[PDB]
Amino acid sequence: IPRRITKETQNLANEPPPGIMAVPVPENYRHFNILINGPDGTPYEGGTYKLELFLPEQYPMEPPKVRFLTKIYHPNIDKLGRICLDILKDKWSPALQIRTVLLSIQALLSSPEPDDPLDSKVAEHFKQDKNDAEHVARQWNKIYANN
Repeated sequence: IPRRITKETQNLANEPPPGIMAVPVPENYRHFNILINGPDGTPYEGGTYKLELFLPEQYPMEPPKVRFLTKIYHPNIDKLGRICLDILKDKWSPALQIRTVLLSIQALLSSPEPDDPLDSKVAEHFKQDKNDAEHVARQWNKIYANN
C-alpha cells in the first residue's frame, strides 16, 4: 500500500469530517464506501447519501473517481450518480486529497451550481424555479436517502 494512501485512510477513519464517513472495501484498499449526510437547511436534510470512490493506479497525479450511489435531484449530479465538479477533473491537483474532495461534495449539496453541466434537464429546473426543484429534491430525499 502506498504510504500516502495509508495516511489518508487512517485520517478519514480516525478524524472524519462531521457528516462524512469513508471506509475501504475489504481487501481492496483503493476502493471506499462513503456516506455523506444531507446538510441542514437543504432539501437533503435528514437523508444519508451513499457514494463510492476509487483511487486509480496513477493517483495522486490523477484524481480519485467518485460517484453517488443514492438517487438524488441535484443540478450537478446526473441519473447515473456522476458528479460535475472541477476538482474531480481539470482542477484536480496532487496537492489536494480525498478529504478535500469529500468536503467539496458535501458543500456541493448546499451550494449547487446550475450553470456547470452542458445539458442537464435537472439543472434547467433549478435555474427556472429553484424553490420548486427543491420540492422534488426533498421528496426524493425522503424516498431514496432514508435507509
